[PDB]
Amino acid sequence: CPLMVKVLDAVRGSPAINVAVHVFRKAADDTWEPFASGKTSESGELHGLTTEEEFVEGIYKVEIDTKSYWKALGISPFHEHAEVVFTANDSGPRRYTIAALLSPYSYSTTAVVTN
Amino acid sequence: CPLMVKVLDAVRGSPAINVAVHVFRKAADDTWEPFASGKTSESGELHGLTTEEEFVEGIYKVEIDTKSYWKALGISPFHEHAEVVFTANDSGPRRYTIAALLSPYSYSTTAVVTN
Amino acid sequence: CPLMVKVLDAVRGSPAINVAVHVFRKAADDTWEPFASGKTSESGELHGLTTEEEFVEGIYKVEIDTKSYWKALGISPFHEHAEVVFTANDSGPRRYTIAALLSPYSYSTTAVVTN
Amino acid sequence: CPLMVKVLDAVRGSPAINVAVHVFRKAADDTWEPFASGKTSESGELHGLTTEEEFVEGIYKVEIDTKSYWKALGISPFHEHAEVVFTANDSGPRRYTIAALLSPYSYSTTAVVTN
Ligand SMILES: O=C(O)c1cc(-c2ccc(F)cc2F)ccc1O
Ligand SMILES: O=C(O)c1cc(-c2ccc(F)cc2F)ccc1O
Ligand SMILES: [Ca+2]
Ligand SMILES: [Ca+2]
Ligand SMILES: [Ca+2]
Ligand SMILES: [Ca+2]
Repeated sequence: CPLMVKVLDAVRGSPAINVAVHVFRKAADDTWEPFASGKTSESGELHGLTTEEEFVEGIYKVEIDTKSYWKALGISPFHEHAEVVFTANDSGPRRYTIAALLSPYSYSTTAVVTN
Repeated sequence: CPLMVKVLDAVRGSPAINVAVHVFRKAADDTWEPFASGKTSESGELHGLTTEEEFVEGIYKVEIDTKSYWKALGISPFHEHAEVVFTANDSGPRRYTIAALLSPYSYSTTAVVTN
Repeated sequence: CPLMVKVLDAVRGSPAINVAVHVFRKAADDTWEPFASGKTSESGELHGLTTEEEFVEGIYKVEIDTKSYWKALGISPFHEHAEVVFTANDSGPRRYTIAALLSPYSYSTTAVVTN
Repeated sequence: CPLMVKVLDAVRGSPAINVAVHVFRKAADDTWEPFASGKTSESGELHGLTTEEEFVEGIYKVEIDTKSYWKALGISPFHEHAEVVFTANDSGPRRYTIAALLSPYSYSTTAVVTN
């Protein structure tokens, strides 16, 4: 699968499980159309978001519902969500992993692009 | 100064200078109203975005134009921008520092909220 | 395997491959004795460092040779290495993943502890 | 002030106050000589560690006592400390800011080097 998401919890030192993730693609009219979504597994990973045929070049937005994650744990969060926006460009075979590390008042995200 | 933004460059180990920052506020009709904008200084800091009177309760979006930053350095970056979304002043006025650390394929953001 | 290391490159958006990793355990005389070592694979992962029988409770040090990594890429690094020091404590079945995200002037590390 | 340290708490979104910081310098006999130490202030900043005259070229180690910080907050953290090791002033005197962002199972560190 060409697009995978991984979410970690920096407070409990664990995968962030059951985190809702929504993927949008930028449309011609510059609005965000829903493209794919899911929830992270017990490993904190979300697989099977899309397929190679559907994942074309374009501008994508990945919204991670961090606020619901923290509220389910009884921990007070700062952000409404974590939003990752990027251009996917074919430059040879590419697989994208979007990884996020979450704290109540901070998040880090990084992209791992492999052949 | 109720809202301040600080941006660092993890590649060169320096302040990220002249980074454009745009602040939006969610309006009654659920759209993003432009609220304030500016550029980081030579210290990587952006002061004077707003005032105590203007910075009311609401949902705010801080969009840091990381892509233009890297491209001005001749680097093709992964993200379009770094976007921080949060509810402000829900329990009275606070002072918010939004700090961002930038790499071409990664960023971290953190919030410092003081009374 | 009870202890795994994963290293990512925030500049190129990729696994950090062929990164030397050394594990030390704190000895009775408070000196660091060599315990295990290896190099990250093409996925940026180092498996097979130790076994369940050998990985007892104690204070461990994980040294990641970030400086050699950056020098092999022709990129100017700040740190001599990335060093992660922690106490491993049996509290039920535990597997430890030490993950590191590298930039020339910054690194992040996090621990993922799972059952 | 050639060497400054700043520490933030990613859980509470605040400066990490009263964090002990110890600086060592690698000696001729390849041991770590104690060089300077202090505690972060109410702003999370530690100033006045050393002087321009005392901060000569060398390999330095900044050990941030994160464990005592979390334990004073009643939290059992993963790391013993956060340790930053770097060669300083190799091409003349520089000003170094060592910034650290803390979570119970994670930390990030970054260096800001200015002339
Ligand atoms: O920016 C982040 O979200 C991040 C992600 C990782 C990470 C990435 C991929 C993976 F398979 C495991 C990880 F811990 C490791 C460190 C890190 O800061
Ligand atoms: O998440 C981030 O954006 C981040 C921020 C800092 C940091 C905090 C305070 C400061 F004055 C400068 C900084 F880089 C240090 C590390 C880091 O990952
Ligand atoms: Ca193209
Ligand atoms: Ca209110
Ligand atoms: Ca025990
Ligand atoms: Ca010299």
